[PDB]
Amino acid sequence: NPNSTSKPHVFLLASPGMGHLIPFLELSKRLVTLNTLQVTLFIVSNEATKARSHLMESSNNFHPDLELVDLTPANLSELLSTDATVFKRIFLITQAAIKDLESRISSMSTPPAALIVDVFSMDAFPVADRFGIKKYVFVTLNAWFLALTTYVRTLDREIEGEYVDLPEPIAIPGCKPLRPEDVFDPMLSRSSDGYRPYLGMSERLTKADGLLLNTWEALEPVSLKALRENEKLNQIMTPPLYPVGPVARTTVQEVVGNECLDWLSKQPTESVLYVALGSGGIISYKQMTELAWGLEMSRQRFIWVVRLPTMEKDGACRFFSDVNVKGPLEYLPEGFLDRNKELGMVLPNWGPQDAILAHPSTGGFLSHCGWNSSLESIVNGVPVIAWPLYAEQKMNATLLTEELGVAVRPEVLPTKAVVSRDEIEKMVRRVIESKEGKMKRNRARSVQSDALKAIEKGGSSYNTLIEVAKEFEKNHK
Ligand SMILES: O=c1ccn([C@@H]2O[C@H](COP(=O)(O)OP(=O)(O)O)[C@@H](O)[C@H]2O)c(=O)[nH]1
Repeated sequence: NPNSTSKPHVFLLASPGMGHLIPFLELSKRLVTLNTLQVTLFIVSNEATKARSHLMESSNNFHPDLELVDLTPANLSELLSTDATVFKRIFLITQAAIKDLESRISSMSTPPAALIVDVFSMDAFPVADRFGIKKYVFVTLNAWFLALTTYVRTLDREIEGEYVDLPEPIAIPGCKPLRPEDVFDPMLSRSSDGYRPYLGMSERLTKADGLLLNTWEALEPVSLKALRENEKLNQIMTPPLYPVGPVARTTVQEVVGNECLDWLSKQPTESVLYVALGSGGIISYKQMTELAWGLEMSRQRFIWVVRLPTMEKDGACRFFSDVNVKGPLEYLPEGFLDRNKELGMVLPNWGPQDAILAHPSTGGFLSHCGWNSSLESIVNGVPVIAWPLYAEQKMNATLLTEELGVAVRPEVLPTKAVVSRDEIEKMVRRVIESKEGKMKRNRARSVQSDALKAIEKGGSSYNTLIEVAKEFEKNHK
């Protein structure tokens, strides 16, 4: 109908990584379901995978007014080959897409009403500025991370020497102090190639017209209050703050024909441990051997997502790929798959995590505590074995364990020492079979209740998302 009113158009931009794409897909669907917004999500990826194709295909059929556009640049072998951390390469790949984004915006009769980018994608800000587009960052991390990020440029001036050498916890104004061993990966060495980019991220976030945050009032009342009211922090991070979390898959729709899920439905309630170290997590061959034996020795049911072990060229994580279909199985102990066929299912590379964590037969989650995975454990009330590896996962693991009370963790960080099969067996038993595990599942359940309330009608995050969506609507005004 050419005489019908057109909805205002919101653009989103997600950088490489399942942990950026998945929450951006969920936010995009939440926005479009308000029935007042045209939504286009531009996706930048590191490579083609079956997992990404299925995610994209599902989403591009969700709603008429929701569109997905693949902006992955066509000549990535050079950028992926850069001798740099995955963290830094995410920036480099995203930068290689900005010109194409600007091309898309220029061809439009009317510019988008808003642009929402992730923390790796703020090189799109000049594009927004040229077209008069309000720019928002969807910070897909938690408030504690946002506080640290707000204040890290001050920390850079005030602390001499390495953060990891400091004697006591790092004060963050108004907030829980940060243990030196828990600092965000780029802070682990001030000579790392991600440390300066992180300082730049800190500065550029202050230039946003608004910040959407994947947390909720009931989860992080102290950190949100510090961000909002502590002069040391609200003097720096001036943009308006919108907690809209949990932005996470909270409806899983029935799957026909999935071998994993069909098997899971045959297991007893709360009996299966899901084991998956995100999309990017990798472990050494030696650690993989201990984990395999730990799971076998526990005699608990499990679903274990495995990848190729760490190689010489690997850093702290690995760009997600699914072309090594069978290779990861080659690094299990001889006969493992057949020896554990009654209780254990091993999946190379990718599993249906949303459906598994929502399944009533799942009893626990051995997680690397990436923030999306953490949220998926919370929205489903699943207790956690915390196994942080990279990014801000050590902070997340501490949040889950010390503040929420929903997690068990090894004595020593897995990045500092191999976790033995004996400790693993003990952790798995504690979470799945023991009375302590029932207590942490009940705690998780309690946390879940307030998380779901936040995004249901009338919840704090639901209303905050409405408020944000009205700013986009007024931008059109
Ligand atoms: O086998 C897997 C591994 C990961 N995921 C999903 O990929 C995302 C990983 O994001 P996260 O923030 O936990 O960590 P990342 O791997 O990006 O560091 C989550 O939404 C996972 O549910 C999945 O579906 N299947």
